[PDB]
Amino acid sequence: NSNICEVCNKWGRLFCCDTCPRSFHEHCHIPSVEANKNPWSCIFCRIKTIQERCPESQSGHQESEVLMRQMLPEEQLKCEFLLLKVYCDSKSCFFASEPYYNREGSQGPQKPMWLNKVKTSLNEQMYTRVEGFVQDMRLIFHNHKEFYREDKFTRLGIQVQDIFEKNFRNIFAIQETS
Ligand SMILES: [Zn+2]
Ligand SMILES: [Zn+2]
Ligand SMILES: [Zn+2]
Repeated sequence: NSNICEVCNKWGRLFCCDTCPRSFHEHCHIPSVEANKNPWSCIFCRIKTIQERCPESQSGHQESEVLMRQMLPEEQLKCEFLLLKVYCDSKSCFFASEPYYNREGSQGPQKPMWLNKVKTSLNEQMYTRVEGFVQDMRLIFHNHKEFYREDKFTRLGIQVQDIFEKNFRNIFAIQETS
């Protein structure tokens, strides 16, 4: 197994996947690494199994259809994995914890949002459809763009949103377009 966490790339108290060489800190994995379970399979392995059991699940889909799916176990897992893929980027640190807004010439957003809030919402089963999760994720970046206006720091939102969107298209097998 790897000697660093797959998400944050640090050593520490790591839990090792039994079906692949990845390792994780307890709370870097999503969901948090389960108490018992030997063997243990990580989220990457669990997603791969879904695909293998239903190869047709990789045929292209319309975003509008994906968003209306109810959050049954497989869609729950896919959203957890997509959230994890965002945390895998180091620029996610800017969006992880609760923001505050006091900048000359800007007003804070009406509905603040952050990664750890989405993480909690998923843990507590607060989303009934994929749309709920995707709307909160996109709102993180939209709030950032709006608040930072022409400061070059706005680009961090564009960057992390692009990681989100690329992974959303991959995980939910959105039909490729130009
Ligand atoms: Zn970690
Ligand atoms: Zn694994
Ligand atoms: Zn099948």
